[PDB]
Amino acid sequence: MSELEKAVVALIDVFHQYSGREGDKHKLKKSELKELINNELSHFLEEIKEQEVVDKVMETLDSDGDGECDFQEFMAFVAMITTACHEFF
Amino acid sequence: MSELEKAVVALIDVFHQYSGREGDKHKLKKSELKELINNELSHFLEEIKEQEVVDKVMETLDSDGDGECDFQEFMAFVAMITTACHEFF
Ligand SMILES: N=C(N)c1ccc(OCCCCCCCOc2ccc(C(=N)N)cc2)cc1
Ligand SMILES: N=C(N)c1ccc(OCCCCCCCOc2ccc(C(=N)N)cc2)cc1
Ligand SMILES: [Ca+2]
Ligand SMILES: [Ca+2]
Ligand SMILES: [Ca+2]
Ligand SMILES: [Ca+2]
Repeated sequence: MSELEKAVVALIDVFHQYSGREGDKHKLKKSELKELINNELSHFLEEIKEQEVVDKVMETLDSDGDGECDFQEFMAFVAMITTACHEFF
Repeated sequence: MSELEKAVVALIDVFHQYSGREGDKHKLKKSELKELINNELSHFLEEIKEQEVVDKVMETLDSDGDGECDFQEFMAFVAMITTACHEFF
C-alpha cells in the first residue's frame, strides 16, 4: 500500500483507539478527545490541562450538537490540523 | 511523532508530490489528479483510464470552479476516501 493508503488507515485506527474507551463506541466524548489530543498530537498541539480548553475544542468540532465528536466530525478535525501543519510551511 | 502525526505529514507530502508537476504548483490539475489516484490509491480506487472519469472526479472535488483541486479540496477528497474505507468495515 502507498503512503497515502497507510495514512488513511492510520486516521481510522486512531479514531477507534480513542472512541471505543467509553460510552458510544463510535464517537469521541470530551474525555476521549482530550486523551487523543494529549497522547497523539503532542508535537502539533499544546497539551490540554483544563476542562474549558477541551470544552472549546469540542464546541468547534461538534456540528450536530450531541456533545461528542463522530467520525465525520473527526475528519473535519483532521482537515483543520493538516491545514495548520501545511501552513507556516 | 505519533502515527496520527505521521499520517498528517503523509497527506501533505502526497499532495505536493503531485501538485508540483505541472502549472500551478499549489493545485492538482486533472492530469496530476489522475496520476495521484492511479499511483497512490491503486488499492482503494479503480484505475482511471478515461478522460471522462477524471472529469467527473474533478467535478465532484472542485468547489470553487477553477478546474483544479487545491489543498482544501484535496482535504475533502481525503475525507471522502477515508470515510469510504471506514465503511464496509
Ligand atoms: N502548534 C504550534 N504552534 C507548532 C508550531 C511549530 C511546530 O513545529 C514542530 C512540528 C513539525 C511539523 C512539520 C511536519 C510537516 O510539515 C510540513 C511539510 C510540508 C509543508 C509544505 N510544503 N507546505 C509544510 C509543513 C509544532 C507546533
Ligand atoms: N473500492 C472498492 N470497492 C474496494 C473494496 C474493498 C477493498 O479491499 C482492500 C482494501 C483494504 C482496506 C482496509 C484498510 C482499513 O480498513 C478498515 C479499518 C478499520 C475499519 C473499522 N473498524 N471501521 C474499517 C476498515 C478495496 C477497494
Ligand atoms: Ca466513545
Ligand atoms: Ca457531534
Ligand atoms: Ca499543479
Ligand atoms: Ca478548485
